Amino acid sequence: TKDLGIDLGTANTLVYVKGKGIVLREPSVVAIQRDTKQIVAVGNEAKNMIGRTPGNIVALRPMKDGVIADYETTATMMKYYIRKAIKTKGLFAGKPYVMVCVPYGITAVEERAVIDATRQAGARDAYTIEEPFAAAIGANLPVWEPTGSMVVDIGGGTTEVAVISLGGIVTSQSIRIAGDEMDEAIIQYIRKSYNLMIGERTAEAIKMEIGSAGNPEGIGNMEIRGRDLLTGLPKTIEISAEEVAEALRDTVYAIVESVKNTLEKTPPELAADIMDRGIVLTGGGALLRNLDKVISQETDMPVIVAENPLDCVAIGTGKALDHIDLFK
Ligand SMILES: Nc1ncnc2c1ncn2[C@@H]1O[C@H](COP(=O)(O)OP(=O)(O)OP(=O)(O)O)[C@@H](O)[C@H]1O
Repeated sequence: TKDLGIDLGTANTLVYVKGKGIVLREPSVVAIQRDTKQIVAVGNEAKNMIGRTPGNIVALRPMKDGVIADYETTATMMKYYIRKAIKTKGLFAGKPYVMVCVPYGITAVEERAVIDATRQAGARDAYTIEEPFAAAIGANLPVWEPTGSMVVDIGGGTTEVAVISLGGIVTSQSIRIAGDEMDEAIIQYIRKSYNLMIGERTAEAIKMEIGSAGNPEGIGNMEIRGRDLLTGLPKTIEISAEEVAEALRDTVYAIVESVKNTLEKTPPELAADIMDRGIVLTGGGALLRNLDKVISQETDMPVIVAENPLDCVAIGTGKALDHIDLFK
């Protein structure tokens, strides 16, 4: 019987097996029959279904923009990801134990729902770890010592800020402001400034290539193709990093404010530890050009992007399987 940690992200799902490490990296996507709502495929299998299936099948991210997925969706996705990860040719394989990463502050009712869905999906039993703690373990922070640590996980739908000390979360804030809203800010900006409509792929490409959080000087320029909203015809334009930084500015400073505010609620001595140690960013949204510089300047604090920021949460969920009792 294997032991799994699962990060069912708003954009990316990762499964970690004790002993092996991360074995699965697939988008958090479902293929749904538009009229019956039936989920017909998950993950990569959902991707393999679209364009190849007669019915009105649609690929959707159930947690886009940090929306909480309902019970049935959660249990259907979990069942796919659990089955795919423990796929070994053999016998005498018991139902796995599963650590599920969850948001900070989940109500006891919601937590029971996650556990129930995860057992329903095939787990012998399921446990939870709060995401900022998973993230801090995966970023090699000293979560068990008395010193203050700070982590900021920016994903697709959610940013989570947490000061950690002595094996617990001391102060924490979660906002639905992250990679999806950054993409939407770019789409809206081009829509108002150029009466042009671009899709999510293009907004993502724009954000990765010339997106930036602070001074955009020297980042350059991009040619992008979209649809003219007056004529309906494809149309190509030129956008500057200055424009993109301007489009992102309010999203960035919502994130910066969450960091500042959390620090301002934290016990002063844990803050001074953080000032010495530094803030660690995790999640794919931490890769936004110069976000680490901006947060450092607005807090007068060191800021480091953790190595492999897209895996920290999943690694931390995996290492929690070494001391399961501490999460029961
Ligand atoms: N180079 C980059 N610059 C900016 N954003 C990036 C970059 N690479 C990836 N991202 C963003 O990171 C996000 C995905 O990160 P991640 O997988 O950590 O999110 P998530 O699935 O919501 O995670 P979780 O729910 O576990 O916190 C996407 O919004 C993506 O656009």
